[PDB]
Amino acid sequence: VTDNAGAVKFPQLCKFCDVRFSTCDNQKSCMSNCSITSICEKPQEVCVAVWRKNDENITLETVCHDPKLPYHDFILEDAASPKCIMKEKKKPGETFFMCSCSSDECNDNIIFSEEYNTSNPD
Repeated sequence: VTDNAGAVKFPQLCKFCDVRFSTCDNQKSCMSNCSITSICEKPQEVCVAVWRKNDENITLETVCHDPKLPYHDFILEDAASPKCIMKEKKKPGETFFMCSCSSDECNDNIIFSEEYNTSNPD
């Protein structure tokens, strides 16, 4: 089975759970629990994911968006990356994590180590 409808006449596909609770605690390869695949409304739009711990609650929101528009008063530009490369973001009063990629199913698994901790730290 393939993830493409045919040659390449379809828009980008991605996970779209909207606001959902999550148990992603430490960084380094986390995971989302929704399994809902949705197609991006436009080819220019990418896959943006955000994990936020509010005191005693963790939540991950996932939705397609255009990398040319700012988000939360910030300019989005890590979407060109095929996989999550942005490493956590400091929100005043909150720990907001930034992450945007342009690959089909890219929000089901989040990457917070590039080489998946290949360094093998002790």
